[PDB]
Amino acid sequence: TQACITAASAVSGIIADLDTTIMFATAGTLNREGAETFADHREGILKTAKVLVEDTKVLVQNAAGSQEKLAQAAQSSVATITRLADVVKLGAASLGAEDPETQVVLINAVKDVAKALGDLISATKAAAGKVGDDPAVWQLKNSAKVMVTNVTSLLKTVKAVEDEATKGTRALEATTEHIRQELAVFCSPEPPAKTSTPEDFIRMTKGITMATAKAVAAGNSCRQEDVIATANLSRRAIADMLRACKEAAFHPEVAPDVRLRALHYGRECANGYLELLDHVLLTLQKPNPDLKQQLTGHSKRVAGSVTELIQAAEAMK
Repeated sequence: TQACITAASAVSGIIADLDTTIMFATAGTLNREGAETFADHREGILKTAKVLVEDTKVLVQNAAGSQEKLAQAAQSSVATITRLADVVKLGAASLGAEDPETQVVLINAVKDVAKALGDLISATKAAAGKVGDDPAVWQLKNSAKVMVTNVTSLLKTVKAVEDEATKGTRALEATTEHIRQELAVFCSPEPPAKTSTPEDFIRMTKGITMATAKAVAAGNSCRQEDVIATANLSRRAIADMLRACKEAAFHPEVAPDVRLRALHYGRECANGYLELLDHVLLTLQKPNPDLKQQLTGHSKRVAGSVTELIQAAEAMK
């Protein structure tokens, strides 16, 4: 009973503290710390949320029994919700001040958990030493279920957040695999489907310059939608370059040395591009000025291959 009253005051303070964070986020002022992303926080949030499910069962189990044991269950649960509140706050800030709507969704979800705990501890108080039949025992069982509805709703929100935060990343990863398959085909001993002209090869090679620019921009913006657009453009641009390269190089009128050079630098170009994309993926995970600046170097290395490719093309005609 005493622990329940002290627990209600503590939960009230926790909720009030989450309201403070909501206000920061609402004003567009809840900034990310350094180059943290949600990924830095998600594990601690999920782990702590699950301990809270154990704490729910313990509350229910201990309402009948010792005053001391009920007291212990209340105290334990409040420690857990305190931590959950604090880690969700830090996770919401990691989404960045440019995403205030999602920040507020996340904080509100844990605020809802806090309130449901307040109710649950209140129901355990109401049921303190009541017997099976008592309406208070029913009400405790019902409160504990609503508690878990709120906790699992938080966990579902956390999944939606992380899925939204990685939609481009996962698209970009799929693209690096598509490029690898394209390059394996390019390097294979089978001939191309047809021959093509040095001019077609040059135009497709020039497409790389554009796709490279797009990737560099996405790595600097860290906008998951730009990463998606980068994924799509990159897949097409590299596929097109490798196709035209091999089709142009295998044309009967091309000397074996000029072919050798074109094939060699087509691979060089694809690999340089994959290294740029791999850096974009690294940058997305720690989006600081440093990693973002390194995108330029990768782009130059790709550009160097583009130059070779274009000169190889010129030598074909």
